[PDB]
Amino acid sequence: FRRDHTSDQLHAEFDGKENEELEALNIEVAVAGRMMTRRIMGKASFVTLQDVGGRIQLYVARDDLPEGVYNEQFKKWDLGDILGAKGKLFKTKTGELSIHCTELRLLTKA
Repeated sequence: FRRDHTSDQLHAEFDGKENEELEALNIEVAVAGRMMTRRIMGKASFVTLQDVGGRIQLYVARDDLPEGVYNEQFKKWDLGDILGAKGKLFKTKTGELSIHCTELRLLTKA
């Protein structure tokens, strides 16, 4: 659980599997850091987050647990501080590596 978190092991694993499966094992990753892109349409949006500057994309969604401290919240992140977060790893094109932004511990760095 670290930063657009760990997965050396699932790319080795996740990569191939069926949904059910993808899940069965599922890791909800993210963490910290910061970024710059939003992909809004009012509610549940898609964002692109990283750290130092080499991002991955997330899926800020208010579909099941219809949270906020969202994409906007994301819009809001600054510095001094930083994010702590988790989204699920899920199907971008096949069923791997994109984040599905759901629970964030987004404030501090420190």
